[PDB]
Amino acid sequence: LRGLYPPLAAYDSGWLDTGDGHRIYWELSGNPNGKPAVFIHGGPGGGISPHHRQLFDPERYKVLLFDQRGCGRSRPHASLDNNTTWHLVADIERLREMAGVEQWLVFGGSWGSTLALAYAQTHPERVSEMVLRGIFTLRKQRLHWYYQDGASRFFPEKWERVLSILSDDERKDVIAAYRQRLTSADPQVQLEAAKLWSVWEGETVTLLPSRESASFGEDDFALAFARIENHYFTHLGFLESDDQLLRNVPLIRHIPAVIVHGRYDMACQVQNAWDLAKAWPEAELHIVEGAGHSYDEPGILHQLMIATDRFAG
Ligand SMILES: CC(C)(C)c1nnc(C(=O)[C@@H]2CCCN2)o1
Repeated sequence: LRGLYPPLAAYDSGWLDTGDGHRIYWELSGNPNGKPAVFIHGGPGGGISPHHRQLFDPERYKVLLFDQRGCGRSRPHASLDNNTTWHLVADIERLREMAGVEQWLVFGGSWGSTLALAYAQTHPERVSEMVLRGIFTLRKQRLHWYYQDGASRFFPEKWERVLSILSDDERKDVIAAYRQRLTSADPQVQLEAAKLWSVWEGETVTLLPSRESASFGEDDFALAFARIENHYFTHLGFLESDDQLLRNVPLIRHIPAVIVHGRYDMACQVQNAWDLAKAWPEAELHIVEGAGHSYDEPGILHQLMIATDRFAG
């Protein structure tokens, strides 16, 4: 099984002012003359990791990685002002012009696959190839599955913790209930709910229990993670219709793509990947047996490495 390339530092980085109150952190890794690619992290509000650099051949790729508005090293931290899907799409174009890229490979998993699709369908001309993982298209059925009733049935003991702070009425609409707390004037109220929300996800993204999950409970990370995620879900991803990302697939069918999805992905059902593949025959679908959601699930990582390697010749 293929693994990550060796660790390496970015060769350049900085903050880009968007003009509307945001300074987004970005970095360039790999070969300044290599094949251009952009990495889109998940969440939303998840942030990039130095390990995301090791997903592309150091000798053949010129990788641009960045923290989306309000998370990671992008300022202001945990900000929900001017933080929507369409602003992020604009941010990607801004970063592309900065790095002087005319066209690049879009690598995105989870919410990153959601933004990757939104971006690609808005600027088809700027996308050379796509590598998608753990497909998430933001349909009501998807949000209901992970945050109302669905995954809850596979992790009943964990789901009870999420509901522990809600009254009987609030439990009717968990997303809405958490929205109130996450937007409370009381920082303590925000943090208590941010932690519960983030740990739920942290403990359900891998087939087997991981020690990595504990980091989802870290105060600063959790605060921005939960606030931003809940904000996007409260607004239905700022899409004009439930299946926007699926009905606009015709706009990108000519683009070479690889879809990798874990069979037992509990955050995003494999049905999403199947639905996408059905509308996108050209794409190559890889359903990884025995794997969960996370990009570093052995079998999922293996397919990701092979995909980027092949697209780089
Ligand atoms: C693996 C990665 C860090 C990209 C990740 N983990 N979870 C996500 C998400 O985008 C999930 C999907 C529903 C809500 N948050 O993305």
